[PDB]
Amino acid sequence: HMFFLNLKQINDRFNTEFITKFKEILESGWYILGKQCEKFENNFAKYCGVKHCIGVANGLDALRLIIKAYDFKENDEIIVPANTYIASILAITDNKCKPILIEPDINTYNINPDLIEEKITKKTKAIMVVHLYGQVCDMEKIQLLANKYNLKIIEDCAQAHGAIYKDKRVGNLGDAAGFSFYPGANLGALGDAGCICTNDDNFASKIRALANYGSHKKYENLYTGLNSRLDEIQAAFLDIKLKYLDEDNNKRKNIANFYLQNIKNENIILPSNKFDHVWHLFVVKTKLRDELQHYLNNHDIQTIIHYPIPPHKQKCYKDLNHLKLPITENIHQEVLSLPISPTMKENDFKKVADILNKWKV
Amino acid sequence: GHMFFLNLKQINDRFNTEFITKFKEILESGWYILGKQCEKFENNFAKYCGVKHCIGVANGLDALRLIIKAYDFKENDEIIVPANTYIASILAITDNKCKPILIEPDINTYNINPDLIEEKITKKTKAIMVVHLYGQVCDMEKIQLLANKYNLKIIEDCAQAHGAIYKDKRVGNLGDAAGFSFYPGANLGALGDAGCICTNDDNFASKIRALANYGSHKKYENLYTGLNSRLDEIQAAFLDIKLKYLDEDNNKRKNIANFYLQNIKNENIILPSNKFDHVWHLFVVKTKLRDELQHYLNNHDIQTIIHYPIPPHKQKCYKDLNHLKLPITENIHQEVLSLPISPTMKENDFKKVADILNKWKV
Ligand SMILES: Cc1ncc(COP(=O)(O)O)c(/C=N/[C@H]2[C@@H](O)[C@@H](C)O[C@H](OP(=O)(O)OP(=O)(O)OC[C@H]3O[C@@H](n4cc(C)c(=O)[nH]c4=O)C[C@@H]3O)[C@@H]2O)c1O
Ligand SMILES: Cc1ncc(COP(=O)(O)O)c(/C=N/[C@H]2[C@@H](O)[C@@H](C)O[C@H](OP(=O)(O)OP(=O)(O)OC[C@H]3O[C@@H](n4cc(C)c(=O)[nH]c4=O)C[C@@H]3O)[C@@H]2O)c1O
Ligand SMILES: [Cl-]
Ligand code: NA
Repeated sequence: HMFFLNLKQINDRFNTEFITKFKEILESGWYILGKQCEKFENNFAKYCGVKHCIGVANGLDALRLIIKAYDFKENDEIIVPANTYIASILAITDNKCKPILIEPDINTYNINPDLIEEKITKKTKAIMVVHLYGQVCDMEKIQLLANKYNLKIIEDCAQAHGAIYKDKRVGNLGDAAGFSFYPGANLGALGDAGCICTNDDNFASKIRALANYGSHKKYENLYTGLNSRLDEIQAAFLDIKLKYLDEDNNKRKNIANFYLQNIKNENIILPSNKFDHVWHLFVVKTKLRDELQHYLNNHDIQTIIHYPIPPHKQKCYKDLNHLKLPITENIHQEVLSLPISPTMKENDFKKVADILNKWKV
Repeated sequence: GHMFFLNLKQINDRFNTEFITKFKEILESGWYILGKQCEKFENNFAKYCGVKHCIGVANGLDALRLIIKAYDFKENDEIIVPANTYIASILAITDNKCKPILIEPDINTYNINPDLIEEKITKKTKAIMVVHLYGQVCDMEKIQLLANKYNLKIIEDCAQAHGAIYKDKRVGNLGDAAGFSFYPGANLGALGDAGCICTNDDNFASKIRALANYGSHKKYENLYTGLNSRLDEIQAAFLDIKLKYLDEDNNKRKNIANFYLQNIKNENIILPSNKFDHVWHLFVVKTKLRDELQHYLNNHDIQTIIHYPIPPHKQKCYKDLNHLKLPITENIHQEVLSLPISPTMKENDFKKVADILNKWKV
């Protein structure tokens, strides 16, 4: 079977250095908040063009912490795309803020900036942008609304490592940014991992303390914090792979281009890349989505849906189930992700295209 | 020749070849989260604690936070807890919008004084969190009775007390649910952050598994508003390797602690004589001249750490508790200092600690 995402193929490239670094860490006797974390932070901050990177435990923790650090009041509002992955929302509700869900543009799969302002109220305190599937969101009007209404901009960068907008990288487009380095991310760890990026010295220092039980200095707790740290081992593996991240994204770009140039099937709506797209996911759209996934599985092609139930329709968010979000709803009914990975072989991506072209429904 | 407080390199060096072997196994698998290593570790740790269910999670604070979250308590519900525990025990309560009710310890065990608990029970009380502090199991008998009398949950914080035994059961199996840290300095320590939740209750275990996986029990679906709190395959594997030697290692710590208890004799030092089973995560001595003694031991090339010098109610993050009068707690925090102990600690190292203490005239 062709895997959706063959992480062994992706990581095998680095095994020798993974084992060297692991042995270096064993020799150091230091496994938490050490030289590897510092090195990776400094390199990832450089990569994103930001002053400060704080290694944390995962992408949801990254968001949760950013919101926490802003000390919003219970029920304050955070504008967010309605079609993002549920963890973007969980971060908001975990802080007892209210998610205000906005429809995406069908031609980007990202928040439609034109639909935000109408939803801003006295309680709105932040906009969470999500660079979904790999494509950076059009920030122009979002930044204008943030300045106009005194809103924080929070970036969810879990799916768009390295994507660029004008002169900047995702991670440097708002006030603070959360990354996942979950193993399937464009920069993936060998375990759970994440980070927070910002230019604000004071916010950075708060965040560090907050992710370390609320302790800035040994023995002392300035805040009621969490334990959300990036392990030395994972920092070291990330730093190894970071050197190849733009290359790996360019290998995705190549595959996505092959798909775009070769899949010709009237039942399939292909993704476009209006702005920079690092192609974490290659998302097609069809009225016969389940049929297509079954067909592809018959042809030994593994696929995953991102995503078939939207946050507002989840059982955990019963109070949202009534919201009318037909664009988001229709997307969740229609999308399927095609295998794409930096290391994916030409014969595999050729086969995917050929089998999709043969789909006659 | 500086004696390190806890020489983890020396603790872990015994397992290096095994660690590397398993790491390469995991690379071969291409599975790094929620895999075979986690399942295997959980199964073994559950057997070790004598419980039905072990759920690996990201760290010990998360473990406690998830337990409390799983019980779905009302805002401002009360959780009885020792006043002298590590702050993380409290953070787990307040993060869940519950109210901690701080109970003085017994001066001679450093654990919650069970005889002070009932007077603080109210209609809002939902649970007692017991903490097995420093490695000493709490005297659970009265605590379990009380919990039954008032229909309260017992939550164990087992971060410092891996493998200790109260009568016929292990820590982990002494309440309704138990949180463990496997922070690297723990008696069973990982090589990064790690924890677990132990319980006998099937529904509680499944609910915890979902709550630690975004709230998701089934791919694509979220039953609860959860969090991401998982035990990496690599840390599970490392923990499984060391779990085979944990009872041996704990008994080695007992040997060294009993050396200290029997060989240190100084009128300025109160030794931690144990009233119940103790696995000696920390060996805590107590003196009126604590800062003086730490400087004395540093001068003699012996590194110590304090557990702890500021109690939770006096921290800046808990300004609304700073007023509470907890004199036993406050006194302990002024007077405690931890001595180096470990299962690999060299004879000449512990003998030097004892001798240098015996020489201290203050
Ligand atoms: C009762 C109770 N409940 C819940 C919790 C929360 O559990 P966690 O969320 O898993 O931390 C704790 C945690 N309790 C721990 C932790 O929260 C920890 C960070 O702080 C204290 O422990 P301590 O002050 O001894 O920790 P440390 O960082 O100084 O490490 C101990 C020694 O080991 C050495 N070392 C350490 C590291 C990390 C290394 O890589 N290499 C190395 O050689 C350095 C030190 O000499 C607490 O007692 C607790 O005690
Ligand atoms: C927009 C946004 N914001 C915040 C977050 C929260 O970030 P975290 O808290 O770090 O997860 C996410 C996470 N987003 C991710 C994650 O939450 C993740 C668990 O679930 C989805 O991703 P997906 O359905 O693709 O994940 P998956 O587990 O199926 O793995 C992808 C593939 O990789 C293969 N695999 C996976 C693993 C773990 C392995 O060891 N070996 C292996 O071969 C199996 C699959 O074929 C989400 O899109 C997000 O998309
Ligand atoms: Cl067919
Ligand atoms: Na972790």
